[PDB]
Amino acid sequence: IPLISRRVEEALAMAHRDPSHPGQLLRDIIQTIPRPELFALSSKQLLEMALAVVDRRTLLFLRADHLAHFVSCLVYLPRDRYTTAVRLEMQDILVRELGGAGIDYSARVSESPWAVVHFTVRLPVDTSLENESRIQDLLTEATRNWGDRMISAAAAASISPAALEHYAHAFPEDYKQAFAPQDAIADISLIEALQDDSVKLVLADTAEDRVWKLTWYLGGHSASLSELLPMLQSMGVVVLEERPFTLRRTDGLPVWIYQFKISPHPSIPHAPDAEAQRDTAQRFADAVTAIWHGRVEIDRFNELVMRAGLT
Amino acid sequence: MIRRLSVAFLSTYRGPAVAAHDDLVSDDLVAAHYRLASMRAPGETKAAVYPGDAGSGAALQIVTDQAPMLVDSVTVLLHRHGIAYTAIMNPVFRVRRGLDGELLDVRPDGADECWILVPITAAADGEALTEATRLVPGILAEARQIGLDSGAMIAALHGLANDLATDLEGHFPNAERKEVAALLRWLADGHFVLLGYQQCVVGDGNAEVDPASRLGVLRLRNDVLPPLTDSDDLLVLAQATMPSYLRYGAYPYIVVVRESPGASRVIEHRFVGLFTVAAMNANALEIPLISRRVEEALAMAHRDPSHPGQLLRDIIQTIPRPELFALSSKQLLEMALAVVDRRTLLFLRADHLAHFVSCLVYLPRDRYTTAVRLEMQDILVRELGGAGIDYSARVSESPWAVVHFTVRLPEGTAADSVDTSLENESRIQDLLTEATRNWGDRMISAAAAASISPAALEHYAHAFPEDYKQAFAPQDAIADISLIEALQDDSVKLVLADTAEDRVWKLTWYLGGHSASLSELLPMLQSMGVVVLEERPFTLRRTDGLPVWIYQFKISPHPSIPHAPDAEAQRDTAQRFADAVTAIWHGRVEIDRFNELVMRAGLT
Repeated sequence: IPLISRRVEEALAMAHRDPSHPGQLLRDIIQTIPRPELFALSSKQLLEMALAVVDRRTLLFLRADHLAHFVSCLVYLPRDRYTTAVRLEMQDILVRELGGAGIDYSARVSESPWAVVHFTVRLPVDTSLENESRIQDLLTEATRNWGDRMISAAAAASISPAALEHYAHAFPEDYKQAFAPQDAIADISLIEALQDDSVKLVLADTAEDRVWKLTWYLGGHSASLSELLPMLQSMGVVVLEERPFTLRRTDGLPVWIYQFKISPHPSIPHAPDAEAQRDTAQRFADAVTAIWHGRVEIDRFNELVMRAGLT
Repeated sequence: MIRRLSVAFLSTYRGPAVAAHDDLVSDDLVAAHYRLASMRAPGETKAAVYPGDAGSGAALQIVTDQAPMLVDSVTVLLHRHGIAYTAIMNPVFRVRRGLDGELLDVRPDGADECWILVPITAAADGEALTEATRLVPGILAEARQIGLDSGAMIAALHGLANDLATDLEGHFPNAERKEVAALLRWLADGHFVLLGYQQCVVGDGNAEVDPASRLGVLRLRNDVLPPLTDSDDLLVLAQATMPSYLRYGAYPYIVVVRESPGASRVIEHRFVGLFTVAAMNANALEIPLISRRVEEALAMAHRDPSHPGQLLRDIIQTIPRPELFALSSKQLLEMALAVVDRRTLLFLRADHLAHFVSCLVYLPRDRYTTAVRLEMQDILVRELGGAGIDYSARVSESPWAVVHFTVRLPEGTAADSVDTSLENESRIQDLLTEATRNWGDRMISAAAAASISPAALEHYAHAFPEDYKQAFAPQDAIADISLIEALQDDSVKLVLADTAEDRVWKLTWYLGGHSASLSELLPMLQSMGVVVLEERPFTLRRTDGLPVWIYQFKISPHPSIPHAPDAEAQRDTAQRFADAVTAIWHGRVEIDRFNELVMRAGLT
């Protein structure tokens, strides 16, 4: 294109001027940039995109077309972080937060640190820098692994950086895929809280009715499925399912976790208030801890804890 | 006195920003490098590690002659030695010194000296730091020698080019003399940079380096390189064994031109250097020799009526630039048809030297990850026995991603122990096909040999939950889907096998229609005298929408339970067990340790 080659080499001059900035790098960076908008830009408005390189988070730019049937969207993010997946969620988060009726992209990746994609959103225009930065983070987290999001959540925690770094890779991959980055904070706190051959139990109510989630932390030694449930069965609650995990602590201590989806026997009374459920759960934890430690015997007498509200 | 120097350092501080400007640069660091430059030498490159005081972290300081690109080579030494640097500052100073080495004045009459300081974060290994401090002077001297011999190498190039364009001496036996010369002048036009230059005389298969013609880095490197020209080749591209610490990226490329001034005397002009960026993306037509073999093979292209011109033309334009010289249009035909035949395509070519294997891979865009880069790096280093691998990442809107891998070979290896045969070429090429494979696609591929219905295949392709994907293998999917399809309402099927260890067994329990709690199934299994060690659950939706549950059991029998004298005995015991447990689930017996007799006396 005649005019295009012109401003191209125009900015190419400034490009090869700064010793860092490499020619064909940003050249690639450019060739993607779709064709319609190519005319409104002056090489000055090129260098603007050029000197936008002279700067681990996502950067997003928006500009309502003069027509307002397209939103020219442009995203910035580490190279090692892009996947076609992230392309999609950003496409979704772009089509959604912008209300698109169609979206296109031009993929642009080099040795450059940040990947570059121009999205054009088709409209059937809140381009304020207010709304601009908000969605910009919806891509920040879209790029986030689960380990980095974990660590970021514990950034607000007061835990030791050394422990944070060990548990960053100490957490096994099944835990990564069967949890959320936010659950990592609570889990690591409870893990750090353990002793040798200790036991801690935390009971909460799952998303449905008369179904409860019970997390069992074993501090030091694994235990079979075959001995722990007769303990729990002696509490009149029907245990529905369990999911196990194992890991190594900040001190190298192997700790086991058992997640329990359970439901009580229908004859077991409900909770009149969240206060009653809290007391019942606390007494249960004391009683089950005593059962694990051998302080009582296993029979349905223990069920009275669940029926009469006894310790 | 101290303040003037700290000013010019910050005036060039660039990001690897300008905040905490006095925190990075203290007058203590100024003291240190003035203490270093207190007694220098001409041409000297004085390096010194200031370990850091109470405030600033570790920081290095250099004093040397203003030579080209000292800063670039500095940062390359950094990253190639894993040295985390927070800043970087290159105030060069007009200095006039005495005749015994002492600085007399330092201003921004006399001589230009670059004074460098870089603050290293605290997180730095002492030994890598010391290693780089040692490396500094020699590579800054390489830089200086090139900055001196720059015009010289420029003119050596211009002169050999004029020779090739006007080879009346018969010194260059080849028709492409004029194209070779045009390509040399094209590289000279900001398309290649010259590190060193050395002529070499060829005879008896040995190349002896002519030392007077040496310019640039090869003046300080005793690196005679072997004969790089066969008889016919007027021009050959090799890759240097040595890291030019002078810029990031691929190891230098050695251009070689073959001259013949007598009937018993060959002289190899060798220019070592590297490829500029604007060059490395120039349209493949603008290169003289390249356009030649391009249209050469284009002829054969438009000859076969099927094969379309610009199709394969596109197919080509991607193909990266370094390897473009070893291929002849004959080897172009193969490259084009190799690419014309959702699969992985891999190309190999033993370098003339055989210290590098130029490897090139093709695969869907949506499929690449740094992960897959690694496994392919591993599968490339392994199956090729590499001692070092590099890659250049190349991705666009184009469907297939492109990466050139250069595999570094342990010096002392020949152009023969390089099994670059197209036999071994396609085998590893698939080690990448599967490397790219998801687990769903690998599953489906495994069932491609199965006789199951395509509709069921498509439903179970996404019906399988993600925990199943991550806790299984693509091959186990075939057996699992067959057994799932085999279920009925509220049915039960049990399959018993032996795990990888001793006296530990794996039992898979398929529940066909309704989930069951952990609390009722084990007293069944406990009544079989085997100790149940662990269970792992899963749920999913069938091809007909029927929810089916699976329970994996890692179990072990009571020690009193007898072993199996043969695989036949274990098979019978497992079959009887399955019948008995099926009966237990269906309520056909009662739960007590009498059932244990099945495991002890071999009873039904």
